[PDB]
Amino acid sequence: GLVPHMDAATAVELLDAQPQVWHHFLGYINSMTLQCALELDIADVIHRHGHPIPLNQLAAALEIPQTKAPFLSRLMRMLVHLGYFTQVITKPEVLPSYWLAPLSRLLLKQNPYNARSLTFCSVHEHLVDPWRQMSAWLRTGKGKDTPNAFAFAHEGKKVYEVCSEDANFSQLFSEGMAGDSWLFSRALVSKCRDAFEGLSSLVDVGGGTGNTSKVIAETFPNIHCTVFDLPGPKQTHPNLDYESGNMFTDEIPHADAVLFKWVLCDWPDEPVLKMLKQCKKALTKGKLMIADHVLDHESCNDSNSMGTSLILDMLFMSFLEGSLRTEKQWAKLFAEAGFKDYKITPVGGLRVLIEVYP
Amino acid sequence: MDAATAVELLDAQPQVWHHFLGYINSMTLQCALELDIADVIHRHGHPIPLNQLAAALEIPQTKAPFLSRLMRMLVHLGYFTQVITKPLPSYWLAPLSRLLLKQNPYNARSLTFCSVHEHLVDPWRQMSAWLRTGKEDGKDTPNAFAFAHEGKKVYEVCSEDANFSQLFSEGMAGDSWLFSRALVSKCRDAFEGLSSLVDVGGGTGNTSKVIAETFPNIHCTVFDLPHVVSGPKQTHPNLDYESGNMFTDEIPHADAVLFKWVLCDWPDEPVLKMLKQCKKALTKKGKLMIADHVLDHESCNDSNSMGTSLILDMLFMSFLEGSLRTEKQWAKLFAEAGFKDYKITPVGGLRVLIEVYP
Repeated sequence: GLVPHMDAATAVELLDAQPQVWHHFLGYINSMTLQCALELDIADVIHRHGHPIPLNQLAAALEIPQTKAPFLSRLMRMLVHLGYFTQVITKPEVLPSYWLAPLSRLLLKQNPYNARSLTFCSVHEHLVDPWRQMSAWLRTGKGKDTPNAFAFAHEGKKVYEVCSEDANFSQLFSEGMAGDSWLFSRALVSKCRDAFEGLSSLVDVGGGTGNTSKVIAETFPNIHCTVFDLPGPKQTHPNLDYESGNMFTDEIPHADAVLFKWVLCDWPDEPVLKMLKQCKKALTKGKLMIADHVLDHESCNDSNSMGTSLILDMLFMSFLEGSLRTEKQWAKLFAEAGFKDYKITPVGGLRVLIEVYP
Repeated sequence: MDAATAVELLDAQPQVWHHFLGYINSMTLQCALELDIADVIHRHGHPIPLNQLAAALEIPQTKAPFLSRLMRMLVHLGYFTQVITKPLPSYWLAPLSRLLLKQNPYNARSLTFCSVHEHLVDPWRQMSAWLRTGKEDGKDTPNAFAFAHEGKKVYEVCSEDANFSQLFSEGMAGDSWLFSRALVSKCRDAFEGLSSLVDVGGGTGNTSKVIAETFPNIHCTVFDLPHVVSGPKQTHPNLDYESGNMFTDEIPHADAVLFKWVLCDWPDEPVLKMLKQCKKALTKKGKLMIADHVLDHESCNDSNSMGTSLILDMLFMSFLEGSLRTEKQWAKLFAEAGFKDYKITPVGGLRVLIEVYP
């Protein structure tokens, strides 16, 4: 096309704003550099070394040729900035030596709460690729429509059907959820001890391999926990058992409390409401325990926290059928379901406990 | 693990989630551009209700709730505002959106599109493999991009894809429009006494046009590839274009040789060879002017700026053959090329002017 006033001050201001936009559109660079660090097992190799490891020895351990060591050095500098590792220079005039920073605890294979599997599935082609059809999906009205962009880009298949076809992919989700449950459950029983006092039974809906219920049963020895979920080895405890079922179409086991941990956020209001109504009928009195996001809660309303919450809302919009609800949205569902009262107790990790009374 | 430790780790987890979900920022911004949200709101001329916005975007009313959530994300990112009308959201523009508007010659649309293009994203899935590739077996390539493109560098891929190539060209031109205006203001003294300047890699002349107009004694010559300078470009009686390859062809003679955001694309060996040629030419005394990143300069030292610089360093590692050099790295090149002095003056947009004297 043919070649198309502004004072210097305006130009400089705009020039200085530009890197903010660059930072946004290059967001995937963070995803991919972290994924590399995991593929290369960097944190585990550094940890194994037992003390700071010089660049040349790190490259050798990672099977990176010395000719590529300068590129590894730059990758490490990025990862240091992200907060995973540290670097120092112990040789005078450059050879850096690398060690672990506290955030790397979440990367280590040896830790049952590591975020490796969740990272691999979150940056997987299956989850990233549908975004290239998001605008087209948003513009599709009611024959070629699908519940979400993911299905739009997967010949109409929801994530659950794709998981049934891709065992490796499926395994990443399962492992990622289990890892989060390991950590979240331990915070939950500490932060919300009062919510478990007086209970003799609890049903953990969508409880999978039982990481959440295991910790509940260990912490509160008088609570009989039942994991209720659809058909690796499950956690064992004398007060922990398992029942199979579909939470949407099958009757939920009876208990003093019904727990939904990071489950209701996956689904839209219509099936959630129907399910809550079933719970209300059943619990009449026990209570509903929802361990999930309250988007606008005071405990997670700082700018960084909100940023990550909204990123999750976008993620969920793309490949699930849910969202992060505000308190107002939660309260409306509870009222329409026939519940009378609720109480919110902060836990952490952008999430809270909601106790709901019928 | 005690409860305090579990809570601490749980509260650190969202930082990791935010890293691996970085691509969500890239994809939501790309959606905003594909849908032309900024331009549509701008044309509306005042804040626009959600339903009217959906219609203007050709999004069916049934999908308005999803648009609302996308807008909430984009408001958080800083592109739009939600204007409160009652104690149906209405949306307006925020200052950052100036960089998204098609009518602005400095908009970042083309740079966004090419940066998040599959050509640039996909090679990251082979970055670990490329880092582990040695020279021996003969499968090696200069970067991950070529590794993932059957050995082709970005320039060859551009030569094969005109639409893709145009994105890069437009992207660079947009930045030059803003950067040049800052440059001639913040570094006015650097242009004193010059009668000629060669703008090496000066593309369609946005930088040289501003120099030529601001400093009437300076005859400006843009030196770039033949195909780059055969089409529409900035014109001025004291501006002309010469074609050639800066590595293999003699750079035109001038009082100053300017490299604006060019040297960062290339590694030390060819850059040094070229700088030596410049030192010889400039003492046949002229000066070298490098408008580029000094990674550790105070003007880009803050955490946000450093984060963006390091992300650019990764981007450049993946699809170019360059890097963002520290002052130490620049000074070493200048010394080896035979230069005797330098001066660094900040400009903006993460970049500075380095004047280098023989």
